[PDB]
Amino acid sequence: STGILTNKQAVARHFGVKQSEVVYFSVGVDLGGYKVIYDKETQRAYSLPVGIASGTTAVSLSTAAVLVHSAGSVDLGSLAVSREEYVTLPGSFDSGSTLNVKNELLTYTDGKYRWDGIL
Amino acid sequence: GILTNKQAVARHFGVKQSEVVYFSVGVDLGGYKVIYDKETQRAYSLPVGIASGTTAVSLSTAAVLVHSAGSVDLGSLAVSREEYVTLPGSFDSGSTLNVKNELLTYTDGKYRWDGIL
Repeated sequence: STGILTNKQAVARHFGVKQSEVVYFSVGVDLGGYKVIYDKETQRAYSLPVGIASGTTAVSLSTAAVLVHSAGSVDLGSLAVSREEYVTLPGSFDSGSTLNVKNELLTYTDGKYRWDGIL
Repeated sequence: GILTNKQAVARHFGVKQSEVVYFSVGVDLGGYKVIYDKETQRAYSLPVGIASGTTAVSLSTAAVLVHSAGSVDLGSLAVSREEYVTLPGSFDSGSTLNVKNELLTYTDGKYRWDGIL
């Protein structure tokens, strides 16, 4: 919609890429040429690995941000970590929380932490 | 207007568009993760655990939020979460700091003011 276009614009400004380089995830969508992917259900965006060929289509995107496509698979959470693209969850260790992605950080009194174990 | 702004703000904090609320007197703060001040055009993560039915009373230029249950300095909360705004200019240009999460750039790095605002 128009809301989809303005959201691509907000996502793009956040990552510093072009509006057109943002793609919403949907089963079967062509992923080639895109730089960032947006999960409309979780409302989280992730940078995409460079090199996805045109013709490569999306298959599934888990809540742990694991993306399966026609040519293979990629953990977008891990990739985001390597790129220091993080989401700082609301609350803290004291308030408790639930982590679902590798790029989520929980704040403790001495700084932030990411979970490297089972999600 | 508001809807596209909630989008921009939500994508900045990594929350859902429906988890962003605008400040206004009386607004219900339950379940929201980020509050937006339309006057100063600044956004702040809200502390967790604000009971449903808790309504906003006032929001100062220093980002001190007063509500039904009590009050919270969103500036300090923002600092605890490393969520800052880097003001335009520098110590050379001079500036005015209004919130605890505002940074002023100097020749050797950035600084936040921990005194009277």
